[PDB]
Amino acid sequence: ANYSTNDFKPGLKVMLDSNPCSIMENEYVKPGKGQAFNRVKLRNLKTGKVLEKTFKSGDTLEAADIVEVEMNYLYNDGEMWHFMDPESFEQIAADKTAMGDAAKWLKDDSNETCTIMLFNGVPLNVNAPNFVVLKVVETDPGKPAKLETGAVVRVPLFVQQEESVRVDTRTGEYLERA
Ligand SMILES: [Cl-]
Repeated sequence: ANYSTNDFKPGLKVMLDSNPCSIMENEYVKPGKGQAFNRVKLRNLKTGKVLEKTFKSGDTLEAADIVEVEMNYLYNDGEMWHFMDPESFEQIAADKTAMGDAAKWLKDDSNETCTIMLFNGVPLNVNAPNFVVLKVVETDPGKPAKLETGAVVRVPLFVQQEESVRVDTRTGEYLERA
């Protein structure tokens, strides 16, 4: 940190063209003859895009200050989502962009444990738990259903308002009755 091609490993957090990246794939190439080099697959952490780059040995990459933390959700005010560390009791706030898709899965007062990716101490991405239990607020007698967070999902015809369902947040899909 600085890192050289020798350091490259899967999941390594590096800066590339002024963007924090995570190394997905690293492959060693020993040419005959000549300097060995690395072909690396990188995920851009701000964009989610995947990059393919070749690094000659002797190439250098600055480390990116990327850390992932588990934190409990407290509340949001429509613009900032607030989390507390259950051991440290330090608080951090994430904005709408950092929350992304996770905001629609977090119930008021749920206290869900979330995974927060921090870039230079600032939340960059947030992930909700894989599965959450949310109440159906709007649905008529599958069929569309509006959950209490405003998220919309398809539920079986038998589900009724004020009933609760378990949802897979990765796919945004109903899983089962709650
Ligand atoms: Cl369904």
